[PDB]
Amino acid sequence: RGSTSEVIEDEKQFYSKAKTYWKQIPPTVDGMLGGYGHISSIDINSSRKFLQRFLRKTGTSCALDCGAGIGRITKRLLLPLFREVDMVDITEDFLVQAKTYLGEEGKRVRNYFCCGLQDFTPEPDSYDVIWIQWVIGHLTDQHLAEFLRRCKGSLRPNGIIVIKDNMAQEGVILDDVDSSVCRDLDVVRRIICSAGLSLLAEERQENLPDEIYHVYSFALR
Amino acid sequence: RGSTSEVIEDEKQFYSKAKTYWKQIPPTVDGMLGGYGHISSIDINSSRKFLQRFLRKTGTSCALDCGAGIGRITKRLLLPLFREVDMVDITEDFLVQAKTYLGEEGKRVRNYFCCGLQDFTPEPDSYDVIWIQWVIGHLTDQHLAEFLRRCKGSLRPNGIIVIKDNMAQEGVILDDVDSSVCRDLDVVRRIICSAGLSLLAEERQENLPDEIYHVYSFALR
Ligand SMILES: Nc1ncnc2c1ncn2[C@@H]1O[C@H](CSCC[C@H](N)C(=O)O)[C@@H](O)[C@H]1O
Ligand SMILES: Nc1ncnc2c1ncn2[C@@H]1O[C@H](CSCC[C@H](N)C(=O)O)[C@@H](O)[C@H]1O
Repeated sequence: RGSTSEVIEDEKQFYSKAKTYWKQIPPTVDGMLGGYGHISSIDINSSRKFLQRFLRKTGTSCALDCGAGIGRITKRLLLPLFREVDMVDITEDFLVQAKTYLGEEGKRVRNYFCCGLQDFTPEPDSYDVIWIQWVIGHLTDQHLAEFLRRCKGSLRPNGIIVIKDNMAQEGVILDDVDSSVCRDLDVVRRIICSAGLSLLAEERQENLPDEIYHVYSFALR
Repeated sequence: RGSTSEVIEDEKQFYSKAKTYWKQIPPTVDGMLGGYGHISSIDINSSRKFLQRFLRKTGTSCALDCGAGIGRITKRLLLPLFREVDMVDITEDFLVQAKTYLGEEGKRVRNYFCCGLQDFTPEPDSYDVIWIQWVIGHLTDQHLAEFLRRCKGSLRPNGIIVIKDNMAQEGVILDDVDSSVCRDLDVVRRIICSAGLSLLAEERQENLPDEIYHVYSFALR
């Protein structure tokens, strides 16, 4: 199976089941990472090193955290590097928790957008960095392509989009646990290319548990 | 006479004669406006003010210019305000000219649809604004109602349809020059309500030559 259209039986249910799954997840780092909270530091440090290359130039004024959850990434990666951050997530309870989780530094979160990425239009020329981590599997192929194009139109000069996510060994696979798909590297690269985005960097995440999907970062604009 | 069914003798001929009329019209603003090219600025400027009331919320991703001709409206009203525009018109030569007329900004016209509105089905979830100007008189009452129902089905959330057109003092009047009708305000309102639309705003156009039909704008959803 090479596309979401093949594997998703009913698009409305694909989205509503995902919302229902996330509604019952603890609003904690462990919850955000599916019981793998302990990998957060290795993930964040690797993400920082990847992002720092572009800030040696990409601007430091504003970032957008997509599928931000309670703000694991906003706390440790984005807020230390960007003067302001916007967060978008489908799960209201996570964004409410974010306000506590993020503490004093979280007062620099400008907008908390409670919204599906498939329904979200980032404002034109607004963001230096748009971070999209462990959420692309929650969108259809068409919605992903379209969102990426809207993201591109939301970038400031020299701004970048970063996708960081699990890659499948082959094809497109439905996870009926959380109502998401996982796609292989070639599938993801094709969707990016078809969105008219340039691939500025690609990097496999190392030092990771073996029984979980491989993780790639892609910087785009 | 209170309906097109009481004035149009042969429906096929009503459509074919209009197509023939438009085929021999020069592809210019003066041709679009039947010799009143000079009213274009007062018209466009009034349309902009009318529409901006909804943009200040109706989205700005995409518009549909119905009976667009060479793109008089697409050029001055829609392309500046909307990220993409689709054009639909029965007259192939006008849409060809449009590619020249629109120039550089015209590169952001997504689709050129050569089709009668009576045969056109805008696809679900496509448009923030559907603009229908100086063309409703080319459709029968039933095709008009059905088209407007189709349009409603294609609107994005908060999206609107705008009709801007000549209104007759009374009844339904046939123009056997261009093979169109003009309908009074009551007739037009009846057709709107029957299409399951709500009236959002109505505005009479000011500063027009006294010898031409009154013009009204209706915003609908
Ligand atoms: N369609 C959708 N649009 C926006 N957010 C979604 C979504 N589907 C799932 N989500 C959110 O995606 C997140 C995935 S868990 C990952 C959280 C965060 N990116 C991190 O790495 O820490 C959850 O917060 C869930 O609520
Ligand atoms: N049935 C029909 N479906 C779609 N377009 C039609 C049509 N009958 C006539 N037209 C088109 O309607 C237009 C009317 S002239 C007005 C053009 C444009 N709305 C403007 O205001 O500048 C012409 O371009 C003509 O080709």
